[PDB]
Amino acid sequence: TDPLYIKKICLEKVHDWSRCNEDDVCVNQILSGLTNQLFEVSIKEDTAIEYRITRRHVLFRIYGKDVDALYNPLSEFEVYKTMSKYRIAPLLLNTFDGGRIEEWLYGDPLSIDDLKNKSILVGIANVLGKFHTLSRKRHLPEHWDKTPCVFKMMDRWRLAVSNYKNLDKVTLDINKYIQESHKFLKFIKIYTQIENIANDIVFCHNDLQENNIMNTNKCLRLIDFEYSGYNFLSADIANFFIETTIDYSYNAYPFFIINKKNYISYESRILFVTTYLSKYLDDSTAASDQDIIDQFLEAIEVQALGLHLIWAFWSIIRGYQTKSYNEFDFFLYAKERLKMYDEQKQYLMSKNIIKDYDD
Ligand SMILES: Nc1ncnc2c1ncn2[C@@H]1O[C@H](COP(=O)(O)OP(=O)(O)O)[C@@H](O)[C@H]1O
Ligand SMILES: [Mg+2]
Ligand SMILES: [Mg+2]
Repeated sequence: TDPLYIKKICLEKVHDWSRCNEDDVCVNQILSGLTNQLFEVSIKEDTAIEYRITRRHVLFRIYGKDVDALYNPLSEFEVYKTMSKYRIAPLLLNTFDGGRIEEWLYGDPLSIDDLKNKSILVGIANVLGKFHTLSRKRHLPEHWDKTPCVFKMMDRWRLAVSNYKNLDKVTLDINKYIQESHKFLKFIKIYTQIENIANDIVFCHNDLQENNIMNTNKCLRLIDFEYSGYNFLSADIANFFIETTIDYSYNAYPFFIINKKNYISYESRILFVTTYLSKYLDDSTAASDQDIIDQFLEAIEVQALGLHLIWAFWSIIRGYQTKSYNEFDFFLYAKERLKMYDEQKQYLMSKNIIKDYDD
């Protein structure tokens, strides 16, 4: 929170910033969540060229809490260090007591409007396909839990919502969707055993939204790996497909807009899956069979069903963590995700896809 202390740390822990002093450093907090105290720390451009500083900016990350950030543990840093070493995440620069300093990526995150740009969608599928090949093209730490994160996130966040006194939701029954959570996990265990490319277990980002894809214009880069891990690759794409209908940049209550009509078109979904497999299969990309594509798209819609329950639980816990100092309406967002679960589940049953789901 102290700005002068941030300057004193960066002057000490960023190389050749020792030439500068506190009155050459600018500290600017950037919007994020509350598990983050992210700052844009820079050296004033006038001083930066006469001293000839080449690294003008850095990302200053202050770890928030430890069990009030009840989402990841300390495994976040070990995963981030791996992603940093393989030049996938922003380069780790240094660490300090309470947080770390990361390479500053110039540019802006993608907007909700950029997701309508077909060349942007193709560029995202290219990056995602190349990214999902990491587990098989390089050596990941052998002790990592290979349990798909769709199970871990569903379990560890459904248990947190379980212990909450009288939710008094809109349409009351939070335990209805707690029971629905068990039905999805029991179903998805059987479903993902069908030999489908979309059921491949790879290292996934697990939070693919537009505000986590940087448009450096040099390329498209991923950030915010706090939830990344092993998962069905179709869960990463389903998250991105869902996020084309959610606009977080609205600046009045409830600070987001759901436009379900803006869902990525069927043609764009085919183009995305076509471009994705062109880089994920890498070699014999000829598996752009239409039967294979209609199948990728099906498993994507199945994973989307559980994602709504996963992120509704996440929002409920985020609502109680923010309990009485609020702006974003996490509880309304949780309802919108639960409503998306009812609509997606009814759409899946209308096509007879989630058989033996027990409703
Ligand atoms: N290395 C970086 N360089 C530039 N901007 C960053 C960097 N890391 C994060 N940001 C900015 O911070 C915002 C949120 O950070 P993020 O890591 O996504 O935290 P969270 O999503 O948990 O709040 C992003 O919208 C992005 O603009
Ligand atoms: Mg983010
Ligand atoms: Mg995050």
